[PDB]
Amino acid sequence: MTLRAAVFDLDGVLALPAVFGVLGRTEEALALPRGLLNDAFQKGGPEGATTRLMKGEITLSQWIPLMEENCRKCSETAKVCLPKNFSIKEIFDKAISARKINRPMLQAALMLRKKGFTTAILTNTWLDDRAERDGLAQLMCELKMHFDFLIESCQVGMVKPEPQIYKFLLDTLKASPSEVVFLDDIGANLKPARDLGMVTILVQDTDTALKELEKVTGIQLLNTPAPLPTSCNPSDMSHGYVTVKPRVRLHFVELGSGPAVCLCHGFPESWYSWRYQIPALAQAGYRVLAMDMKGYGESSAPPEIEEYCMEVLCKEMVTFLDKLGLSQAVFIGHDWGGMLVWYMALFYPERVRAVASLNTPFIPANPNMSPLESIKANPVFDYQLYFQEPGVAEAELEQNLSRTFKSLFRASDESVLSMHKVCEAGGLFVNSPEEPSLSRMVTEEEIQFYVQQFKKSGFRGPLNWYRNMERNWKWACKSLGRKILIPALMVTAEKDFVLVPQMSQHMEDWIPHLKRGHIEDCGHWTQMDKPTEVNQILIKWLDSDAR
Amino acid sequence: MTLRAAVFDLDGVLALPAVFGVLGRTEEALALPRGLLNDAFQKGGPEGATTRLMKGEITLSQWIPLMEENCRKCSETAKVCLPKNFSIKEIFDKAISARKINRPMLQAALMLRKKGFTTAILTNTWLDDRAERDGLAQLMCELKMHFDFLIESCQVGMVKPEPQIYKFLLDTLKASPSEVVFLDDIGANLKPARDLGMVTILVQDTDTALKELEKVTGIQLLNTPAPLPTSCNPSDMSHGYVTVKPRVRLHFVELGSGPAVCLCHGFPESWYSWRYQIPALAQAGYRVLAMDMKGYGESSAPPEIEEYCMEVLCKEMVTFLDKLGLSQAVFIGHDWGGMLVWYMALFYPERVRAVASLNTPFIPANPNMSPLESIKANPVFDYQLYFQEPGVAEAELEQNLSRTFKSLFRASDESVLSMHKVCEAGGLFVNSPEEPSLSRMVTEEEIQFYVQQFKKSGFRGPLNWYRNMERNWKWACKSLGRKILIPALMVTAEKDFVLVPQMSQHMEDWIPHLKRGHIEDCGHWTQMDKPTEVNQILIKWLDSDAR
Ligand SMILES: CCC(=O)N1CCC(NC(=O)Nc2ccc(OC(F)(F)F)cc2)CC1
Ligand SMILES: CCC(=O)N1CCC(NC(=O)Nc2ccc(OC(F)(F)F)cc2)CC1
Ligand SMILES: [Mg+2]
Ligand SMILES: [Mg+2]
Repeated sequence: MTLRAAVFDLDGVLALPAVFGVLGRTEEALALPRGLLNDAFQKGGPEGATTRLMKGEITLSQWIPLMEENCRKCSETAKVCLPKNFSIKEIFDKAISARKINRPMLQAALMLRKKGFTTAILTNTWLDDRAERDGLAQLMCELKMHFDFLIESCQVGMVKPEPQIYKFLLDTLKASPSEVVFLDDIGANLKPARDLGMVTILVQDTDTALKELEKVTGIQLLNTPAPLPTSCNPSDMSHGYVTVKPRVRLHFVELGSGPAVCLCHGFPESWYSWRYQIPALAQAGYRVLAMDMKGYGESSAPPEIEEYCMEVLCKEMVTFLDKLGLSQAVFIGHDWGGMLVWYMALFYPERVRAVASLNTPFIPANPNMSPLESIKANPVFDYQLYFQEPGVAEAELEQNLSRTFKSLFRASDESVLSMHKVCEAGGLFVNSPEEPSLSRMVTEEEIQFYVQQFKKSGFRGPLNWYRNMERNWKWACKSLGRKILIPALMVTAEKDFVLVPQMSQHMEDWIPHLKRGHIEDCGHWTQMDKPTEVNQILIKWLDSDAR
Repeated sequence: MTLRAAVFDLDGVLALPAVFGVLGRTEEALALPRGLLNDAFQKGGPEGATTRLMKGEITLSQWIPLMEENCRKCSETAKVCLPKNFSIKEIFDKAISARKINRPMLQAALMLRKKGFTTAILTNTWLDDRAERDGLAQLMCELKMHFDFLIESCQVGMVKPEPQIYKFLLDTLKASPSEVVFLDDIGANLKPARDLGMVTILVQDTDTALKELEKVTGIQLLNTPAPLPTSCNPSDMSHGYVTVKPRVRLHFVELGSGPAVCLCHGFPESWYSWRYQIPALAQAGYRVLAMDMKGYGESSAPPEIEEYCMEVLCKEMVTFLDKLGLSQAVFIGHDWGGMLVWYMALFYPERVRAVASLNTPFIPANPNMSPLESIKANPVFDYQLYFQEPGVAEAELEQNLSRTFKSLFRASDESVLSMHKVCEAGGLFVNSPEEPSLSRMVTEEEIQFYVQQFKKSGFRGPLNWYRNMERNWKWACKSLGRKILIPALMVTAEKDFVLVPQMSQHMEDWIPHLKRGHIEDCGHWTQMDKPTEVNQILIKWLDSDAR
């Protein structure tokens, strides 16, 4: 009163259904004396097998037989048989995976952390060495990244409801009994909290629990809006660096395990533009590698225009796989990244497990008509022309990097950048403000992140991507006999007024088994505009087509 | 005359059995008119489906039906039926995977490169988009890393035996017809080489081919000794960096895909100490992550002694997985790394898919007797005592880093470092030479690599590993109730006179399903002493126990 810390039980609070509640169904299922299992589990109390397990004295595999023993003699003093195929191991395997994250609680945890609460899990638990231990390990990873602390009984050598562990909790939280909330499904584990003077909640059904927590903290926790996906903190990410050419080195951030997925951002962005997708796809069972594309961030940024034609760009990505020892990867790209991704499927399909683009359609080059012509053809591409002259587009873009991104990164219903008559107007920003408002799509902090990156090498490199029209076209014409017959998803964005969804309308001709996806009310900056639906669409497709 | 370049055909030279020789067996198998298939394949010559495919005009999946068509009309003008279940796709899938690397040829390539030949593959081949394309992709990766150039018909848009492609070959090799050798299974593809004035070899059986090559180059290629495994070039590796604590960042090198395998080196080494294992395990189907352990290389090296007790070391590696999104990894370690690896299995088994140590046994702490005592107990551990006093062991080790490694890294039958009476002698090197000879185990270059790394942070950090005896013991005693019941391999080295194989003799008591492995004539520096047998033993065990 008032609080600034929130502590969560695992079994039956952050994870449901609890293992003790499978313990119980088992009895009913097999017509066992009510509580037989539980008798054998709690057996010996503080000096028995189960407690030793929770303190890390012995392992779960070690405990299994001691439990089965106790079940014998619990069922001896009760005078009853034991079923043909009785396995404490099978019962506990089922229970342990049956248990999933309790989403609303986790969200509640997130909320409170977001408003500056120190969050911690206090959980009686064991050193798991069963052959199927990896599942609980996954669970525990997913959770722990969202908390300041994961205090586990077997790691600390103390157990709930033993006071020592609470003194240790307070100790770890650098906070006082009256500044802390502790929720648990077990009254016994609450009484101690109380005696130090802690706010406590007996977590029965989750919704009432949240009601108490809501009240006593004064923050809306129930019924609050759909929260964004998890976003990366750059300094907590694995940063990878692969040189692919004497003086070109590509950097990327990597997270997760399973089939390699290579994310490729558009102009003028950064691996950070995939912050919402990195955790989600990792969590869905993949190994995300989010690029700094050539010209950006910590990836190299050589001046020469040719060093950014699609061909050299693509060979380089091949090399990238080569040097990481990856025979393939599923390639997902957006804006410029999309185009490349398609051209990877067209030229190196043996290396592409699957291809995917957000917004960017696949258009075949017109062998007759040039591309400078084809671009002047549609007025909404005028900005492309303005970018041709080395040095002009950079001067403007670099002059106030904050202004620039603040001006670029806006939701469909927010715009400040018309894209037509830019050459004539004489600037991308000729008639946009010096200090633009902050979009709904990005915290001030997220903008500053991009500003830092772009101080490294400016816009020369990025703008060169637009400066190989004639070359890319010539190269592209080599592929005019081919089709894309590998798994490909196309993902159009209703309100992207430059990569318009109609531009993809014939893509099936060259990509006949193409699968589509589409986002209402979503602008050009797909990833940060609609991160949830992007994750849903992509994860879905990955699972269906990348296995 | 004399040559300095060697060019290899793929199908039927670097890879056997050739696809054309499965083409043939098929005919016999199904009682087809001799050459029916081949007629339909070569059909249309330079203007037919097959050539278009080799030039990259169309894809393999695109070609499949045109081929089946030609087979129809080849078998129409021949007046014959076609089998119930006729599939050009099935025949070519079988053939394409049936084909493996022809080892002796590849070795021959390696040799010649090792003596300063420019090596290249010139191969008629296709853009592979079949659903089972990944296999050929793997093959092609394995090969290409060992060559200066992989010139592929469909990538270049030219084909063997068209002169253009040879002009392009010479062009790419920056060399002249008379400085080049070209081997092929097809006479037609040789005649052109000849006309420019190239040395050529009709590759029939591999051994005669090598005989001609041997002669005309003047280097022994047949019958030469067992060549070492592939070693890493550090600048061609993916370098990863993960901060795990405010001012500690761990670096590692990463290669391959599949189940994560985390390599952990000993004192005083580097991820480079696994150079022979990195490629091999990657090639065997794994994702190697070779560490710079805390205190070494590009990993951080904080001064405090406590920052290197096993516990903080282990939590850090847990964090390491956490931040890379890996729920588990198989941990393999050597020397000090081994010990840690065991203590990871003991404390965090949910995170260890499997454990493995080279030389380092698992010994449980003696709860009664201290560890400083236990160490003075055996004379061959005297060096450990000498390392206790901060600053003394460093001064010696850092004074001439070349001398130091040159003195440390020696095969069993080479030694210059006795390890007993070091305190009394007053130095590790008190009676070893200023300029030691180069071991058989390491090129001058490989030594300099270590010297560079150790200029970063000296030996303070590394020596601290030896300086937490009392702490590690106290921690270790918490685990005295446990056993290791997860897959564990122990790998003893006959002639390691400090981590002696007998020291492991009771390990089965605490690790009951423990699997062993053993290396004759192999010293302390296992990895570089016996890299082949190490790869064989570890890959074997990984495949049996890490799946
Ligand atoms: C067929 C069209 C195609 O594949 N293209 C590749 C990707 C496409 N991308 C862009 O132009 N992106 C973009 C356009 C404008 C923009 O804002 C600003 F920079 F202000 F012009 C930011 C990004 C350029 C054309
Ligand atoms: C139970 C023994 C054990 O687990 N230990 C962990 C690993 C072991 N390692 C070493 O002492 N390695 C080693 C010893 C000596 C050495 O050469 C030199 F540094 F000169 F002394 C280089 C390396 C130290 C003791
Ligand atoms: Mg609970
Ligand atoms: Mg051939």
